[PDB]
Amino acid sequence: EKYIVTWDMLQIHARKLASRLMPSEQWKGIIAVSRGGLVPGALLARELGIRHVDTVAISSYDRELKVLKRAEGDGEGFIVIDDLVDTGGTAVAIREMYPKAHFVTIFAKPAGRPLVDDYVVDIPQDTWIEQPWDMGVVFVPPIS
Amino acid sequence: EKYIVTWDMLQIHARKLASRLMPSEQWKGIIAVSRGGLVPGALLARELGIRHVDTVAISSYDHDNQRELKVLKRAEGDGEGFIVIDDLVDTGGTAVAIREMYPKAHFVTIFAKPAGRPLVDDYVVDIPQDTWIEQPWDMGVVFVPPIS
Amino acid sequence: EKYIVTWDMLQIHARKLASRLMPSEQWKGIIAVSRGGLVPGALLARELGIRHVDTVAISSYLKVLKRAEGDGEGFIVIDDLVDTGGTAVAIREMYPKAHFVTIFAKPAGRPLVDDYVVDIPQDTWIEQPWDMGVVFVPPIS
Amino acid sequence: EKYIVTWDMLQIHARKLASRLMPSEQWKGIIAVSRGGLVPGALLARELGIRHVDTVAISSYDHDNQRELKVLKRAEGDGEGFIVIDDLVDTGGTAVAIREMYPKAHFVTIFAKPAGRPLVDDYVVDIPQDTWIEQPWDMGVVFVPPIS
Ligand SMILES: Nc1nc2c(ncn2[C@@H]2O[C@H](COP(=O)(O)O)[C@@H](O)[C@H]2O)c(=O)[nH]1
Ligand SMILES: Nc1nc2c(ncn2[C@@H]2O[C@H](COP(=O)(O)O)[C@@H](O)[C@H]2O)c(=O)[nH]1
Repeated sequence: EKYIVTWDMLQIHARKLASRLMPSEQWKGIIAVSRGGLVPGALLARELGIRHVDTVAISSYDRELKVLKRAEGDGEGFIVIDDLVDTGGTAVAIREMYPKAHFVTIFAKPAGRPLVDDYVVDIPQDTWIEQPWDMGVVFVPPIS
Repeated sequence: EKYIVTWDMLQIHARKLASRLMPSEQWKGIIAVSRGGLVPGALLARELGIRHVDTVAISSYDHDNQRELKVLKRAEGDGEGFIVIDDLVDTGGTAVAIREMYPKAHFVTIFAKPAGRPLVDDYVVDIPQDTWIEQPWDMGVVFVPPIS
Repeated sequence: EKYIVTWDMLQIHARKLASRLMPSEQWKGIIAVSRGGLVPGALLARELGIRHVDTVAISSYLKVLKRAEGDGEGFIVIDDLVDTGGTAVAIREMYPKAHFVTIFAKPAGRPLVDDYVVDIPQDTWIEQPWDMGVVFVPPIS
Repeated sequence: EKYIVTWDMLQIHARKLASRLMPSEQWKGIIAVSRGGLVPGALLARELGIRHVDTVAISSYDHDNQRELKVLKRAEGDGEGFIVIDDLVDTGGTAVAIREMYPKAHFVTIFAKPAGRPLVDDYVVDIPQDTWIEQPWDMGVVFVPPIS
């Protein structure tokens, strides 16, 4: 099955997570995991009024990890966000990089659920989540 | 507890309901329940290629514990070969009335709460009795202040 | 060359048109032209608080599949757009006393309507929201 | 003058800019300006298939007739082989500072007003100086009371 996520729905979930991150004073910045957490991170930054938004770029070599770009620090007083958590192969690396960081996501599948500190929506392990940035509004033929 | 429904999601449900209503040659037209069934009806008409769309206007003023139903405009026939569609069915008050006017019609809705679930021939999404549904036509994209 | 109209935008135009139809009390009902004017007519009916909504289905074969009764006194005949106006002429005859309005309007059909909201070139194709959907689009790379 | 920008429209504009940036192989990475350039920069990274996305956060502050700038965080290099992006350019003041930080960087934005149009290497939509561009992230879909 394919789970369709629209910009509107994503923004609704992002605001729900943003409320659980109150007060805003308890945070110094947001570390968005490229590229999935870029949009979700931008939404939290706005809702919380956080101007310090850094990123972490990680690539896969095949399974090895290749930290393209790394945000400084140990993650203390920061929020690390990615769009979803499927298994935790990427989250595990993010965890050890920023042990003191508050790792959050929007969607979370059963296998990766225990790796995150907080998430908004539960998605079945066998469901593909189609994010709004991978879609667009185009002509769709009539069924009849 | 509110269930937000955007235009994009409504259209997805409408297209899922249209696929069940195939073929389209078995329908003579569509009767939309004004005003809630107008958009869903317009969507089905497009997907099915049906140009014959009509309406049935029903005014419902609630007085304490009793409803004052009033059919303003009425489509004709027994509903035979037609598709009567509304947006949702809460208690079934409007549904029972419609079913009475068009007994031979295939009554369908996009959403359906438990109370009215047994009163429709087909629907797409299940909704809890205590949950209110915010339709797209009652909403709009506007400025929303930051949480912080 | 195409003109993409998203539901959000179509709704904004419908509201701008609704404010021009104020007061709501000066109307008896709305006659939506099937199928293009169904969604726009539904939006006006929501804003103006009009529960009396009817339809009129013409046909290209001219052919009046179904029609509302009367000359349109106190009613509003609505459609989504007016390209040439060949369909607007037929509506003018069926409902003479009706206030004909549309969302979009091209040069050739502008004089045929009483009011509209957006101006579209004669060469531009208006891709309506009901003919579209949110689907996966491959990366440009 | 209020200019409304929905999520869909922003994505349409972003893809148009992405097509002009081809081939993607000529870029080493994208530097997004917090916070306005974050969403557009994330959209280009998707279309161009670029995983290297960094940022530069500059906090502005106004004191009557003078602006106080503060770099909260900054990317490395002169911006060589990089695409620095922001959502829009109002007076170009913010852009002039970035042009000084990243001289060899390809600076682009989605929208552009007259006062800052010459400061950007490339943009998509032209917006009047007296028009307020309401962005998607600052909006939401909520209940809107009827006109009557
Ligand atoms: N927008 C909206 N209208 C509702 C909802 N529940 C009931 N209604 C209104 O009440 C009618 C259903 O009432 P019923 O006849 O099923 O008791 C609907 O046609 C609709 O006009 C809801 O959750 N959302
Ligand atoms: N949402 C929104 N922000 C604006 C608008 N005009 C200016 N801004 C804010 O001010 C900055 C541009 O200021 P500049 O330095 O170009 O005068 C933008 O990056 C943005 O943060 C507008 O029309 N809409």
